[PDB]
Amino acid sequence: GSPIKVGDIIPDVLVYEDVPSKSFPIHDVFRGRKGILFSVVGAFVPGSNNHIPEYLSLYDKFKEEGYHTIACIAVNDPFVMAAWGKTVDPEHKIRMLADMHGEFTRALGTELDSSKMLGNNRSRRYAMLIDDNKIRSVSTEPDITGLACLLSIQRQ
Amino acid sequence: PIKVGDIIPDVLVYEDVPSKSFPIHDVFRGRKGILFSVVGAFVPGSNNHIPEYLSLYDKFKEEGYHTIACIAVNDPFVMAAWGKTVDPEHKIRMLADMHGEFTRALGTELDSSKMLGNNRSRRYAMLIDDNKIRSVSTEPDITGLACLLSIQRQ
Repeated sequence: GSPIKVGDIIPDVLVYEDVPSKSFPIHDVFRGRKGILFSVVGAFVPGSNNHIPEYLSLYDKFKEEGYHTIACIAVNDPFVMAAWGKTVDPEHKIRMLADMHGEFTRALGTELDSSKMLGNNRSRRYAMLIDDNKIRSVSTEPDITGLACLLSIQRQ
Repeated sequence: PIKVGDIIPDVLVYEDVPSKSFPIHDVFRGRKGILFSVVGAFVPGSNNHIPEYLSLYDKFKEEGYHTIACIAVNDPFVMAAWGKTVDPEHKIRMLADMHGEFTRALGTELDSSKMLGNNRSRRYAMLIDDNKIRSVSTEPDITGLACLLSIQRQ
């Protein structure tokens, strides 16, 4: 995947949620609306819950601006992803998207060289603002906090 | 496939964190134990039998089978977190065959890439004595009770 860029349409690939039989194009999540898409290296991987608490705390602020649709994506199977999501987000404010084959991550160009540590290649951390499947803003470490996310929204 | 009397594959597995790895032979060296697989942490069915093993744990110990290990093709962070939810007292060793190396060597790989992203392990339960297989069982004979009965047939 080439360097991501504002104005680009996100890769139109299938992701999974809850169970392997429930898959759908990621475009379904952001079609006709604004939202936030951010990644973690993996469910239960240290660091994966570093930012979720701030996203959750800012939910009504995101919602004020039409960004109540928030999705977390990781290269995991959906059983693991869903179980993890319930532990970090009991009110289910965040859609937990399992990029199970790493297809979205590869298409986006955000593969991590993590096979030695985790068995396969996971995603690097990013956070993006999306509008009808187009990228409005892109951030990477260290600008991947909840706050970082809100300020970008407000600049609009 | 796997046969009684064969030695289990001498490969690394992981436990808790990626930096904690060891030959799986360390788990059963010089002792009796139980090794059983699940398709994955949090996969439906993966907690069908753990409650049975835990209920029979003291009986297994009376029989000299103190070492009980669950193995899955998962990273160790996920495996350990899952283990804590199904076995909070940590009676069972939770082994992460993260690369699927043990599973492939044993010949128990499942064609599961479309359902789960990669190839996982078929379900089995084995009795081990100093890394030698003394009994092997596959579905549906992978309950706690089946394990106890296998032990008592030894």
